[PDB]
Amino acid sequence: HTLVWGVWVNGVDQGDGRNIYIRSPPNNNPVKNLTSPDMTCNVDNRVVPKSVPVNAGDTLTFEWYHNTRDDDIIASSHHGPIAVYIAPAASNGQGNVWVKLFEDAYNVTNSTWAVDRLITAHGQHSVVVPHVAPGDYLFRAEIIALHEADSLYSQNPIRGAQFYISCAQITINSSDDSTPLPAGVPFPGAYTDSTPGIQFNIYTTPATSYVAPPPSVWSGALGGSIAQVGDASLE
Ligand SMILES: *[C@@H]1O[C@H](CO)[C@@H](O)[C@H](O)[C@H]1NC(C)=O
Ligand SMILES: [Cl-]
Ligand SMILES: [Cl-]
Ligand SMILES: [Cl-]
Ligand SMILES: [Cl-]
Ligand SMILES: [Cl-]
Ligand SMILES: [Cl-]
Ligand SMILES: [Cl-]
Ligand SMILES: [Cu+2]
Repeated sequence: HTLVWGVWVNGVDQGDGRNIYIRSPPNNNPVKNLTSPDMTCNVDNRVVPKSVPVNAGDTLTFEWYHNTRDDDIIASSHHGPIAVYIAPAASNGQGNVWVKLFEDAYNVTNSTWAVDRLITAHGQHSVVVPHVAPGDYLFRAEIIALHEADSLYSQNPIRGAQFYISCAQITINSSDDSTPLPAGVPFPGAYTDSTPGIQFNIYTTPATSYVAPPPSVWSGALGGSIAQVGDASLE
């Protein structure tokens, strides 16, 4: 159970984004139904009044939280991967539009899942804004918690992989559009019951064997990481 509080750009807090520039759902409950429209931008997908201005090469940092800002972030039981996608705002997330900018699942040398590291990072994980066409975008951050993903939701609706999905309205101002945005995938649609990484048993299978759901990260993606960039408590 987790939600996005807001974002930072180049290490500078853009302020509380909830229902402002984040298309916030009313609570931190997971989405589980892979075929639901809720998979796109969670259960209250609508245009919110602000969109965060950025330029290509900027560092865009999502900040997540559990109940209050900079708390325990997400329950440590929720081991799983983290991905970030982008689509043009004109789509409203419909169609084959989502392009993957970041993937992190399991890190063998630290023996930590992405979620484990997110907690350590005070909820913060980042992407570098790519050289796409200037305009309005949705950046869709997705945490998948696997602690009940030995079952499929389609078969047993009280279990299944849990998706914490958040869409930020982002305006890209300065960019040379030298890596124009390619073909992406649909949500809902990309993840099905057979997709690698959707059904997995974290209690018996080694994490080193885990493969995250495709698609793979776009070659045009400029970077990213799970790591605290800013100290919320200083505000
Ligand atoms: C999953 O979502 C689909 C698409 O909206 C819907 O038809 C189906 O009833 C949902 N499953 C459950 C258990 O609600
Ligand atoms: Cl509810
Ligand atoms: Cl659901
Ligand atoms: Cl605005
Ligand atoms: Cl708070
Ligand atoms: Cl960190
Ligand atoms: Cl540029
Ligand atoms: Cl980064
Ligand atoms: Cu939860």
